Amino acid sequence: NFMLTQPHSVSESPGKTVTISCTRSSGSIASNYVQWYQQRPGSSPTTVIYEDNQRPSGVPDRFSGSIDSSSNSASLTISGLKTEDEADYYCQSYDSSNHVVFGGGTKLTVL
Amino acid sequence: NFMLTQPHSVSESPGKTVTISCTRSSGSIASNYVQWYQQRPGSSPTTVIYEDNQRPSGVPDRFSGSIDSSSNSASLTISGLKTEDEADYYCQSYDSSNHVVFGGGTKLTVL
Repeated sequence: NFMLTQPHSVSESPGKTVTISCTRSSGSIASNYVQWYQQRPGSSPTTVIYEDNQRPSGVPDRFSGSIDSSSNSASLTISGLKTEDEADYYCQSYDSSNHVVFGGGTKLTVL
Repeated sequence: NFMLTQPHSVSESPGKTVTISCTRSSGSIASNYVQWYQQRPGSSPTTVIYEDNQRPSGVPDRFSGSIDSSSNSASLTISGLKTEDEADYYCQSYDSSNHVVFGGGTKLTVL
């Protein structure tokens, strides 16, 4: 089993690009699919990325997911930052028993 | 695919028992495992229940999960309510493609 650590908080200006990453302590980041959730206060977690890099329908292409197995991490990239992008972001994967593992979340502040 | 609806908000007195449920629109609630997350502000979602009714280690036995296929719903029960139980609660399951489905969340208020 393992854990996924992300920075608790990032901030960038509108129009800019920002990266948030998730490091896996254990085993390898590629062994299991990593998902990315956007969450606003009072709101449920929303899929921005599934299966490492897939954007569900309706999620802007400013959001991309990457896996770098050399650092054992997943990254969420937001290019062309909007103010509406300000929220919490959570990576999430699964362990060998299909138990869900969440990161700590990263508060994105838009300057 | 499907959705999971929960009440947005419940409130009960300390010492009391409270139930929060999750109804599946689609297919049957038993076809996929339902999980329950507790979440506090600024905090990541924490497993209180996995696999319908399993409590991970360290989660008090005041928390139980049930599946009632007759109403196509999962329920989270908290008996002996504490004030520390005040938080948001999310059910979560999977669709046929293993995509994650979250409920809307239920804010538990402890009176």
